[PDB]
Amino acid sequence: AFHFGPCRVEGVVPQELWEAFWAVRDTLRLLRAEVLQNVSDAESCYLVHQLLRFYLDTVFKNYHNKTAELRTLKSFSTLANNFVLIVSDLQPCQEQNMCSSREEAHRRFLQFQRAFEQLDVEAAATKALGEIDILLRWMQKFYQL
Ligand code: NI
Repeated sequence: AFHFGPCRVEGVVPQELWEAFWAVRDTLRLLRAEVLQNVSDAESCYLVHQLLRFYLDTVFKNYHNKTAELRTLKSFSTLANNFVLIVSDLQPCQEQNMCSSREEAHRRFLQFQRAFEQLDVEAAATKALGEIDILLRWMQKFYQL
């Protein structure tokens, strides 16, 4: 399962995320891999939750081309569904006050958001979708057998 600090996420595994991403990518830095690499185990619950919420609330919404044809919409939907299933475990860990969010952690999310907001939002959304490989390579560090 995934172990994002104290939060165990059981509904989704990396193989599912990767196969969903490659389908999305096939239809198509804000995230600094070096920054994500040094995020503590403890901080991971907050930061994964914040980033996946941002994808679900801002990125997919602002990516116009997801409705170009039904197969494309289905591919995007599969990927978003995987993110929702992860957040459905992380949200309760936050609302039971399980996940730390030190000032440093909020500032790492703000670094991402500042970069995203430099661009026109449709271009930003397109770029952020392309960077899901960065996100998933980081997230899978928290996946154990
Ligand atoms: Ni906090």
